[PDB]
Amino acid sequence: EIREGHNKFYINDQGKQIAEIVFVPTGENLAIIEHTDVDESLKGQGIGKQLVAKVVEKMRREKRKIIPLCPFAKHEFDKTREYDDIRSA
Ligand code: NI
Ligand code: NI
Ligand code: NI
Repeated sequence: EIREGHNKFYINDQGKQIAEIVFVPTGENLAIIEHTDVDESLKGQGIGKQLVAKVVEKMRREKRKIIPLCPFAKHEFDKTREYDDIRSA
């Protein structure tokens, strides 16, 4: 279901992309979440949260903290106490 590319996690339905999140390393220690979007047809299903979660597990492994620039990503960070020890500003 959730696939990985260079600076991205995405999901494809026939192979059409119905969700993505795009993140960018700066320095050796930071990453930015620039963009997350999910097709409007999936809107109920928590897919955005799940995509943010993947970027977080990845950045935890690679010892990078995350600046959640995308408003949606930023929203997730504000709710999730678990992401406090991985946030930077
Ligand atoms: Ni799935
Ligand atoms: Ni895109
Ligand atoms: Ni809400």
